[PDB]
Amino acid sequence: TFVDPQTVHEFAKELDATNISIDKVVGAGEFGEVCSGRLKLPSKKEISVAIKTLKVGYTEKQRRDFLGEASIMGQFDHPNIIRLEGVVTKSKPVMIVTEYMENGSLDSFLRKHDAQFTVIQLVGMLRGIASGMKYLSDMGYVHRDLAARNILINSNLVCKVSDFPIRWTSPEAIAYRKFTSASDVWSYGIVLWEVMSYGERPYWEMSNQDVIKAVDEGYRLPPPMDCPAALYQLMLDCWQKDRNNRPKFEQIVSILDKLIRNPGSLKIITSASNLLLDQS
Repeated sequence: TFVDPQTVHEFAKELDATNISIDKVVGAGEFGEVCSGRLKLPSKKEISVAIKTLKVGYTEKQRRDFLGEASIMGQFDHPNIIRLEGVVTKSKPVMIVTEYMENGSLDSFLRKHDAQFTVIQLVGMLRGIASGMKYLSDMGYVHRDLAARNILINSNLVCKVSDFPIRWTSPEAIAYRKFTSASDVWSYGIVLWEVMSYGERPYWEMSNQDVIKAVDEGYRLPPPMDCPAALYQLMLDCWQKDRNNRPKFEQIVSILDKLIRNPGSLKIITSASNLLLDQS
């Protein structure tokens, strides 16, 4: 079980800054700089890491919000959830040190590689995301921000949930803030569409009020080009109006595992921009 958060040290290792080196500055983040480098582990193994710093002259609120990420992330230990290596708090600048992901955010990665992956490669990405979400939901953590931009992808194309948004949010969560693991399943359906669309923006740049109204009226994102029927159906299932009729994450993982085991199933393409009205 996830526990809602002073204890950053309850779930985060305090790292010795001697063991951290910076190789590359990526740019600015919400609370300070973002960079990458190397971490020397207690066993003397050396790994690549992502590093974020808290800006000089931070407010106490900024410090709390910054470190709050680690207090959440550190509760999880799963191959499809970004790993927290630790924090530095006993010297400044304060740091959060996480798993290095060579290929960055999934949406931008896919946009650089439009139509260049096999369907089985895409399904493997999606299965990893679903597995991470099955663990988060098993822990009782509702992410609320599940989107391809918040998924990171490593050198071997393994996708991992990060970031601990009307277009990604379920209708009931928009309507009255009803956030549950089933609203995360809705978001997963949007991620599925993003992946099969190679990082197209969900609902493009439709007015937010129109995204809200169209979805409420039963309109859904259309099938991505050459989308397997099984995967478009899975999107529609994730986008059921009744949250109780959406699949659970365990079911999503099983569905994708079956498609991986029977790749011929992916050859059935949906029959075959604008939204489609979906009555069931």
